[PDB]
Amino acid sequence: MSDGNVAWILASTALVMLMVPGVGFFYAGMVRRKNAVNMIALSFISLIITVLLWIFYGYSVSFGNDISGIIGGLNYALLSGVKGEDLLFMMYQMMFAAVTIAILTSAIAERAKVSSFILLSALWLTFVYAPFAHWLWGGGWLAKLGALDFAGGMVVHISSGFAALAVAMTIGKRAGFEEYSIEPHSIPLTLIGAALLWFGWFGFNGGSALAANDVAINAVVVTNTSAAVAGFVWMVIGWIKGKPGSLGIVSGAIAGLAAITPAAGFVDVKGAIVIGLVAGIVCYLAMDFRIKKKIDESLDAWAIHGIGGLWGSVAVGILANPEVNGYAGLLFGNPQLLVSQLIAVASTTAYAFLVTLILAKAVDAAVGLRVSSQEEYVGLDLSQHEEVAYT
Amino acid sequence: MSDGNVAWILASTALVMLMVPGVGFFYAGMVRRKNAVNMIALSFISLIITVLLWIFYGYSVSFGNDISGIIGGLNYALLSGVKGEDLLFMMYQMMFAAVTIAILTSAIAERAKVSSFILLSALWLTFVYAPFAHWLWGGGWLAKLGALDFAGGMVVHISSGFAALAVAMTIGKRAGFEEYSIEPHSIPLTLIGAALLWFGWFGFNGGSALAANDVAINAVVVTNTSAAVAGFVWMVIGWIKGKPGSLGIVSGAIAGLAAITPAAGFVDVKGAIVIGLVAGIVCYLAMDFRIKKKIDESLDAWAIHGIGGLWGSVAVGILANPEVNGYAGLLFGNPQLLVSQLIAVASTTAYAFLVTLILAKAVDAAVGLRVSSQEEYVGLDLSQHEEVAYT
Amino acid sequence: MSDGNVAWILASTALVMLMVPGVGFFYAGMVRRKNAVNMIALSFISLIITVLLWIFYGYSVSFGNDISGIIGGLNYALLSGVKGEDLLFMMYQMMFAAVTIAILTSAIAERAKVSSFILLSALWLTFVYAPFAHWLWGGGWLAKLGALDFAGGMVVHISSGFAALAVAMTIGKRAGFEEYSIEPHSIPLTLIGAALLWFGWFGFNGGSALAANDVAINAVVVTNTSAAVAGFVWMVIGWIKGKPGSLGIVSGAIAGLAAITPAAGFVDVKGAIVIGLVAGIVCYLAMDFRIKKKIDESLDAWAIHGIGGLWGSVAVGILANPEVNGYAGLLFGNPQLLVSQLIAVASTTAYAFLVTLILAKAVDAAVGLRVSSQEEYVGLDLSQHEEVAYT
Repeated sequence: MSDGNVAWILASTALVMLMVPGVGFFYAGMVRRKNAVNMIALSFISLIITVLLWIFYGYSVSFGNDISGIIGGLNYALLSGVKGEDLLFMMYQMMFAAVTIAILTSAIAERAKVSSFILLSALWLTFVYAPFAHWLWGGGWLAKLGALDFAGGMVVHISSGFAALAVAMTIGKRAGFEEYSIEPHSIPLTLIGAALLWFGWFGFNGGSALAANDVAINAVVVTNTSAAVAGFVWMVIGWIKGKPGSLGIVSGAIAGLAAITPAAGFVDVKGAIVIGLVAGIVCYLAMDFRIKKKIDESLDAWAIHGIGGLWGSVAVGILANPEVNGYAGLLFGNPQLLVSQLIAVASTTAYAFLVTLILAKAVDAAVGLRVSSQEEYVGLDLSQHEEVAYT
Repeated sequence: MSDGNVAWILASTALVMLMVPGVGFFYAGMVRRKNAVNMIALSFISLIITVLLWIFYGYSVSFGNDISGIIGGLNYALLSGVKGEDLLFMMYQMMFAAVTIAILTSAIAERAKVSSFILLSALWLTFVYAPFAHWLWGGGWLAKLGALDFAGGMVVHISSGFAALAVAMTIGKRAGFEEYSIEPHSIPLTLIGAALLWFGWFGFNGGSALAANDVAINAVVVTNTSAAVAGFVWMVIGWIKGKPGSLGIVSGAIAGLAAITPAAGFVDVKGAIVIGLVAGIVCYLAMDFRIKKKIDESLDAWAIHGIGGLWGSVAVGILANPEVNGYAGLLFGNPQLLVSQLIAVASTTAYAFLVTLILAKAVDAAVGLRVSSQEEYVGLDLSQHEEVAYT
Repeated sequence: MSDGNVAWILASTALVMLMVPGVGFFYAGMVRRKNAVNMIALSFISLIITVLLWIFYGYSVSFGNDISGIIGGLNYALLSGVKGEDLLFMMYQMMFAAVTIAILTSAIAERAKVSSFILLSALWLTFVYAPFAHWLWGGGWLAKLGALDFAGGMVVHISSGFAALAVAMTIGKRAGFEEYSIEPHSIPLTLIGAALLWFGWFGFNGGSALAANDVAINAVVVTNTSAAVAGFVWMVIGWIKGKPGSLGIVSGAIAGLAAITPAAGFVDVKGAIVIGLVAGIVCYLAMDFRIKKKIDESLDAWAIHGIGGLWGSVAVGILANPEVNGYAGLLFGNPQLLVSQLIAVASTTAYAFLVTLILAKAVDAAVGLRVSSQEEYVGLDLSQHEEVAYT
């Protein structure tokens, strides 16, 4: 099977798995001390829950026999009939789902019942993630329309980003969100998370070529390029508005990483530079706007991943370079690829937001998403885990 | 030599090396602030000491010319006559030894002299680890009886687990262990360690196939499966007894990882599910029991690794699937494989505990294992390292 | 292109990238709480700035058309004409530059303007790093004289080490540096950085063979060997002078890693043992000496990397083993290789120090390197980033 290709994907799988707790640390540092354990714990639970549902039926529903082009069958339930390289693909994809669910916890920071999060996550993975993966990567209707998504601009970033906006609107603002600002309890912990996310993204984008080839190498080059450019943009914006906070710098880098994800294997370094530059700008504007609208989409999964994934996914249809990986976008003579991307971006953006809204409200009505006021006050570490982060 | 296979093992080696300080962080977060540096430092010392002894003679004593089937000769001392792929195997195995020694520090948490730990570790590596590795992986008597151990269920987990129980009983309870409970100074630091251990285990179990092949891929699938199931079990037990603490969740995942280690390359996903489920249950019962017996085996190396490695090693003889890697267990028609495992588990469990007990007491008599009461009071960071963790 | 070789280098690239924030954490734990974010932020900025300059022209100036043997042309600007494996080489080398710049931040700990650091870094990368890389690795004059540098003993360690000494002397001592000692705010954070640096060094030295072969395997064996020996030396020195602090242990390991870097692919285990042992000793003496001279080269980039890289680079000419990788040093009959190393070490050491001194003073005159006294007092987290590390 080419030991080298299996070697690279085995490693890329480990790298993406690390990104799950990586998201947890990234977010934990931005919430209050009394919620530090909860924020981290949520990412580990996201991993555990995803592994189980994925092998049980999540993998099958995503990449199984296509039915009407919107979802897969159950022929791969419990991995029945999944062997050889399919098992490695299954494993690799499993981690994309896990990271997606973790990114989503941004919207429930500091005020959700763990049990309700588990319920909603299982429903979301089933009715939003699996479908998306199938549409684009499982021979679904979007792939048929000619839409592309190299590493998850829509499957992972738009889905979690817009799903996060809907959840934030359903669960409500944290107490004191509008009156007083919430200070990050540990920026260093967040920076450790940021380091693990940049590192693991080598496997996220670089492993999506499913081989140690020229496409993987290109994906690694443009991924670092877009991250650097977008991170630089936020640094400049920071100086323009005051001082360059470290949170802004890494948030900018992640915007660049999310935007380049859908295009990593189709664009050149110059295209990567444009994607990162625009990503840095549009994502910053999105953050300021949701803040102005007073929406407590806490850790900006929407502004960074949602908007970052949206731009990047559209950018594919504009900048795809034929000399890089065969596909050509608008600027390279093919207006058709741009239309496929817009259809894909429009579909996934609307479904993610609207279906998540339905799922959130449903769970809220069935069991209640938010913790009591007193638990929010004492913190979820004590309330939901009976633990104290630091002594 | 197949660049792909060397690529995967070179990477798996780096991954296992990371697990050494990973254990240090995992444990450091569970002890008091005044002992944080000591707990971490012990894992780095474990690495440094292991590298030196291994190249000097540890590697040879483990995989050198067999003498009577219980130990290897000195033909590989100072790596004399070790080249090519043997050097990569030597390097990879070196890290398993290091992680094993680090896991063991669980038993001396907060009250051991660093010098004595170094002395005991060198003796243990020599008279317990090297022998075990040789018996099972160096063509020793256990391998001859037909016993199997894919990634270290006995060599690494039973050995450190039961060695930890003996050391805990020899060194004694921490001051105030029985009167008052010791609070973890930093659960987030422990969660960072847990993230690094799960990540590195991709190289631990996945690299034991010694190639980027279908066995490695299978090992990676079942390893994540068992971890998820056992982690889920502890989460449920947590809710049943109160709230799901994050420590319980990751401790459960590690139980699953330790239990699947001896079987990662021989069982299927369904077998992995049973191993993880039982691992979660038996390891939790073991923790409650050693606690009830008031044994201060501090960070539960015994309950998690000892008992987890024991079950998993026996499970190999029950669930090994011929279609996975040729070997068949009791449930697949071969009762012979189960008997080989029981003999191997019975031998390694008794030797680890009894020989470690002799070694611990010997070192205790020769130099004294435990620090003075005043040093235990002020903490080992100041007392043994003249350092203060946080300012 | 051999999927296995691309696999190993793709992974080695991710590993070296992780070392950049790794340096940040390593250093952050050693400075005061009020400067924790600044120290970490500097490493992320080092990464972002390096990625941009490298693709823009840094890569070309280092490995482009040679002009007079001292620098490369601009034929590779914006990666023009860089494809296939050259892109992977470009990516891999990019990270060496980033780590080098991060190591350098040792000299400006707690008192530099971020803007000035960015300016100086861009100038340094242009006039010191690019030249060095070209001289030794880009077919420059030093490579022509027969000088060798396997993974960066001179390109990365001597350059940052001596550049750090010059910068420290230009920017001046931190307030209270001579009167009172600065306590590390978080040794555990530093130990997390040390763990990431040891881990990533598998890709640093092991990936420099540019293939998953016997040279990579050898590099990995001797790299861990030298680290262990030098780390052991500092532990012993620690006990001789009091107690073995964890900072001393990991600082010793890093000295061993820096010293073995230039020789990783040319020496045997016995040579690695000598290099690590001497590295441990000479680097400790260098630290004590710069301290005695009251030079506030804060986090000892000079004593560890500068002196460690110098010894190691010279050691190559003494211990290179023909049976390992063809090259032979003085002890193996070839006095010629030693002379090439001394010329290379003498040139890079003098240029790094003198040119950096010119660059530092120039930037200081143009914009001012040091922050105001009040900003140094309140801390750079607030002053330069308007952030507070912990709440």
